Amino acid sequence: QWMEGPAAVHYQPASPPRDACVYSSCYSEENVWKLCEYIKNHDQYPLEECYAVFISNERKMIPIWKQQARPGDGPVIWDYHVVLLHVSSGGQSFIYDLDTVLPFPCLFDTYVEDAIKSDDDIHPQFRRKFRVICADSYLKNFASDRSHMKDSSGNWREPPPPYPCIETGDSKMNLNDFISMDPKVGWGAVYTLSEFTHRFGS
Repeated sequence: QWMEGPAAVHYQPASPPRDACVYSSCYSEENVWKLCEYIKNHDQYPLEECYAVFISNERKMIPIWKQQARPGDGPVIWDYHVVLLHVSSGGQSFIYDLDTVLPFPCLFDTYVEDAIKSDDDIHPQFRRKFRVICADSYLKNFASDRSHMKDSSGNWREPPPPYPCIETGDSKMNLNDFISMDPKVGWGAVYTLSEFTHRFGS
């Protein structure tokens, strides 16, 4: 037997159940934005306990396992993917990924173990980096005009979410500043995989 050395065993999700959440395939940045907006207006948890987490790398090719778009034990190769992280007040973190086949929400360590996996044996150009943005800052600063989702003739590659493009007073499109893993760009903090797990894991 091994006893763990505040466990959030009664943790109440910060979002509605997965199938009740606003969701569009291939717009995870907006799906997460909508979760942040829900948390802000629901008055259950301080928004500052939550973060948007962009996952990407310099070559924009990252594997993520346990993804609904590819059932089985293989990864989806994304250009980037976004999830929500809730650091609950006791310190236990949870990941909210509407695209995972793991639970929604899922304990942080389990998500990293099963969906992310170690980078140590991954071919280096596929290794994962993480940009972590406070959910308050994400709601205040994110903007996307969805222009990256159109083909060479201007037609949608994937159908857009059923509400107007997210914009701010400062920008109508800055999605590249969140996908970028250059710490000199954008908002929040950039972590390698091992730095990310060291920071938020058990």
